Amino acid sequence: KTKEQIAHLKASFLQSQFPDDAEVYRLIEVTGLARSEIKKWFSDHRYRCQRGIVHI
Amino acid sequence: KTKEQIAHLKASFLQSQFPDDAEVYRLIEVTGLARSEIKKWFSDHRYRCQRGIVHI
Repeated sequence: KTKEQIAHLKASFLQSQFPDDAEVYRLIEVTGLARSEIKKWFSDHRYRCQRGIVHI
Repeated sequence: KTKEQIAHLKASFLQSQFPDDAEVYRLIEVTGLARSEIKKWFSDHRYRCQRGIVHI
């Protein structure tokens, strides 16, 4: 697989790890968590997800 | 943090790791990879992601 097509797969795979603020709002109203609470969670899970992908 | 809250965050985070076949269509026409080749890549990267999240 070329670097290009791998770039497209990651882009697509990672979309929902960077929620837009409509999605963050949606999360606030279903979770009751603070915006920054939600943000910290996502950032942390991205870090762990990527460390999973890189190690394997 | 409750199990309910974590469920909403997880459901959101994992969204784009299960591309619907409009998304996969978009990937075919942007990567030239087969439907099955795209599915195997995602599944593999779902596994690596979750192991990262589970073990870190």
